[PDB]
Amino acid sequence: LPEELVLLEREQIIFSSAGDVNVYDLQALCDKVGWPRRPLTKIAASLRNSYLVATLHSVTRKQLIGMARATSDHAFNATIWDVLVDPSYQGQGLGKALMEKVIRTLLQRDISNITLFADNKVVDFYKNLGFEADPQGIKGMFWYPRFLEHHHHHH
Repeated sequence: LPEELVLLEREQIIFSSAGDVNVYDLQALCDKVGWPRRPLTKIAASLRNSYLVATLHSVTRKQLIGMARATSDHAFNATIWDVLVDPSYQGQGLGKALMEKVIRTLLQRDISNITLFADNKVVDFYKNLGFEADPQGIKGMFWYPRFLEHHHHHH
């Protein structure tokens, strides 16, 4: 699996794990899925400290249409925090295609333990991709979590 590769040419859809995400493009994408804005420098900080930043662009000249972002200890563990596809391109299997490339990239980097936190409405989506909730009764826990109006997975 290389770093950049055409997923389909309907317009091209390009996958990359290079991590070149412009914070203003990302802000606009998060706007489309209803996220409250946050300091651009803290978004930039979260990006440079994310081991895997994977993008989908529409190339007709580039437009960011999807992103997956994971932290990792670069050795054993990764957590995929955000998976976002532009609502204009949802229903086309792009979230699934992005996730397959994300998983393959992490395995190629020899990351063995790949995790995520799925809101109730995408649990089945990730189950179909091979994710398993609560293996052996292990629980994902949060320290005093706030109520979340917004979701981190859009496909």
